[PDB]
Amino acid sequence: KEGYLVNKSTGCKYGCLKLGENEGCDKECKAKNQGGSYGYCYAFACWCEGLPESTPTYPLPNKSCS
Repeated sequence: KEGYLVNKSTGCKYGCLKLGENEGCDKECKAKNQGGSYGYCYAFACWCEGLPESTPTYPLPNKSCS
């Protein structure tokens, strides 16, 4: 699946300024604790594709940031 990376402690998305291709989001999305295949910045927040079912995406069911 895909979606926004969410910080497990705050429940907030990871921000990014450079839109489109973003090595910053790609790196975070690829981290072994996330397990994604590719990442990029979308609407000023890191989007991750190829995430395993086990990896949560924004929003956290019990940790609000909105």
